[PDB]
Amino acid sequence: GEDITSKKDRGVLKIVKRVGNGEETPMIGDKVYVHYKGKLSKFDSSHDRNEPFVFSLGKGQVIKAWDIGVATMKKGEIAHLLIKPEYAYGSAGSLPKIPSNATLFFEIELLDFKGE
Ligand SMILES: COc1cc2cc(c1OC)OC[C@@H](CO)OC/C=C/[C@@H](C)[C@@H](C)OC(=O)[C@@H]1CCCCN1C(=O)[C@H]2C1CCCCC1
Repeated sequence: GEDITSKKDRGVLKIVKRVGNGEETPMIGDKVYVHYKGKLSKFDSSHDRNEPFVFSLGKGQVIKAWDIGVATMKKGEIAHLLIKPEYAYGSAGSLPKIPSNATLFFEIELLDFKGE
């Protein structure tokens, strides 16, 4: 897995499973639109809801890792992310869904990204 953290502490690791298109990667503030299958090393899936997940990148509206990783994706890319708790829900955790010092995995597909 590739370390994409700025401290280089291996807190978020990434493998590209399906390569995306174009050459623009999404800027801070972009409305970004994804599918995801995700879990702790309890599985949660957008395909469960029947509906894409959407947020504004870099506004800390998701855990610190997602803003980092989804920033390194490109349209159509599917990626695998592995996340130490300091870039996820910490030593506080986020009970009941997440315990203390929980490591997390997602499969993410970046569907599209537009402009904010
Ligand atoms: C801590 O509680 C949850 C965690 C997670 C999902 C979740 C949680 O309960 C609300 O509900 C499902 C989604 C779908 O609409 O709700 C919106 C998410 C809001 C954001 C702010 C937080 C909660 O999520 C995230 O930052 C990340 C990344 C985006 C996708 C969801 N993700 C999670 O951490 C998941 C968590 C749930 C169990 C398996 C591991 C991932």
